[PDB]
Amino acid sequence: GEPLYTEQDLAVNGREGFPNYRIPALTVTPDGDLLASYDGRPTGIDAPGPNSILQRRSTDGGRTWGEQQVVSAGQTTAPIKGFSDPSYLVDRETGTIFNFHVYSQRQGFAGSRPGTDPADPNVLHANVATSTDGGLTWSHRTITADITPDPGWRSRFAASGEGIQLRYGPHAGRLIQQYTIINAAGAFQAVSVYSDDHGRTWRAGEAVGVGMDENKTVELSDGRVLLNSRDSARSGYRKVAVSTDGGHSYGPVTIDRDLPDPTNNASIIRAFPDAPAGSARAKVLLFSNAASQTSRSQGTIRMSCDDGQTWPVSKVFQPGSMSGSTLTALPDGTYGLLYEPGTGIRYANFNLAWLGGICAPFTIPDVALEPGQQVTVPVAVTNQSGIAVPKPSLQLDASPDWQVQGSVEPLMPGRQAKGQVTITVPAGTTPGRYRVGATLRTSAGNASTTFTVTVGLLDQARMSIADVDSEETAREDGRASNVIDGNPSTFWHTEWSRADAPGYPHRISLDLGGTHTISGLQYTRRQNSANEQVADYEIYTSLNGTTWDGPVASGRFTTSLAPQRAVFPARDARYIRLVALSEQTGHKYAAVAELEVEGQR
Ligand SMILES: CC(=O)N[C@H]1[C@H]([C@H](O)[C@H](O)CO)O[C@](O)(C(=O)O)C[C@@H]1O
Ligand code: NA
Repeated sequence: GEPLYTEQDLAVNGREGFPNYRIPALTVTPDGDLLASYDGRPTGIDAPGPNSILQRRSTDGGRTWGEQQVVSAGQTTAPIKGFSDPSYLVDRETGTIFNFHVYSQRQGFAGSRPGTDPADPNVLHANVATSTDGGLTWSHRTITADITPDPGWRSRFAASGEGIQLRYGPHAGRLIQQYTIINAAGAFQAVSVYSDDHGRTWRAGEAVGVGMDENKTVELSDGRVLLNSRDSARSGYRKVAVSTDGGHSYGPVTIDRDLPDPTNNASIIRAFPDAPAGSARAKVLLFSNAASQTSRSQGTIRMSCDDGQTWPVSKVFQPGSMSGSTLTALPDGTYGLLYEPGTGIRYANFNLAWLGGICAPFTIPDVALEPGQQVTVPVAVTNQSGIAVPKPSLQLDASPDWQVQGSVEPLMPGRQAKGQVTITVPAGTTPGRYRVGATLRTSAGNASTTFTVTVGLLDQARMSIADVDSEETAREDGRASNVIDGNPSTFWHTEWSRADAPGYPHRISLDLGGTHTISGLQYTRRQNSANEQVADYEIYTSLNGTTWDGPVASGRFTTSLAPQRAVFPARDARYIRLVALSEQTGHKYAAVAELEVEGQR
């Protein structure tokens, strides 16, 4: 295990006949050839851009690549046709290879109309190309009618990247390709499309979830099928669900907080696809996405050793731009990684020695303290490695003027290990919530986690709305309580859905749950609208809840998206009130995403 990481460009925007290349799919043929597929985009856009599905082949394990060839050719003139968003699926029992993609004419995903007739240009069709000669030549089929059991499903696309064939269970041999559909209610849902006859016929299973999008599946160590999805509702994380029936139907969808995502595609595969059911090796998954929540950047590989329950292991492969990626397992024990660096489509090859992980997921809880204080938090390491590590270390990534150190007891096979982290925060430090990184470093590899240190802010969990002048709840979720949920994506909104609703001034008052020394209020505006922004304000406080002292602070907030501080000399108070005197440009309504209170718990 000498570490290996290499890359090379396969398509470069503005070279070889297209101004833009995106949307990677990668597989290994029954004869060991690597196939890389992707869009060529004549007008640089998603469907219904007149796109082509392209393919390059490597016959030497990915070292060198042959000519760019056209699998499905778009038409830029009469009539306009596009083929976009490839996904490979190899039937390893028959040798047959499929490449799923859209067939667009007038409409893409958003515009597609109900119907399944291949001649209808108002439908985004579902196509599949089939090859029986290792991807040299292809025949083409439209399968929309076959995969549309509900005439309310007006639009669909196969998730680009690579589908799977089940190896375990009563449904062994089944081919599974994930799609996103839009139903008659307008929701985006995930669904598995599958074949039990080696691609002769395809059908849709039961749709799952809401706020879904491009999504992927993988067969777990016990033969359940794990679904991992882009979140069209923009949580900043991946969504997950599990099937016990070979991908036909799924349970409840949940967010996976250990998988940050900027709302984009990602890949998940078995590290050991031939490992037997129930084995340790069968539990190992690899994952690729952009780890940034704020841009398509910080492309990262992660590894789970427990069927995707935890993700102890991570390493950055692309610190810069990284706007799509797909993983495949190579015959030589390494992994291919076909991704978008911003320059087109790039092929990378890495091994597990490069990734450098140990299967030892660990936890550190979130902690609160005051500036000028120290606190110690416990560490719990679950050793899934099966080996002893006599001298593990813990390395923390925190503000450079803080003092942070930690330690962990030796790792033992099959056991939990304990540790600790002490944090000292200097006097004066600005109140806020501070993310802190932690890396378990061992001779056998590394694992990591993160936790939040809250400094100088009261506990929102003890706070409640004492009073508010107005709130919208009829047409949207504008609850006053939204200010104290720690989420900048949810907001208090004053009532707007009745004409008689009040205009300015507005007012929101918090019960802190108890009397505290306080010295500040932090305000965060509504993030996705500019027309209900607080401008002029006064802050008042109360020891007993009806008699208000103040203004203790006044001013005019800005249009900054970040927390804005209104500070005041320290005073004891059970209640704090924000009077919103005015809106930035005189609109009627007030919205606030967050309020936090600077004080001593
Ligand atoms: C058929 C189609 O439109 N595919 C496009 C998808 C969807 O539009 C989407 O995920 C729907 O919400 O978006 C991309 O992944 C994207 O965000 O860059 C590009 C991809 O080509
Ligand atoms: Na909020």
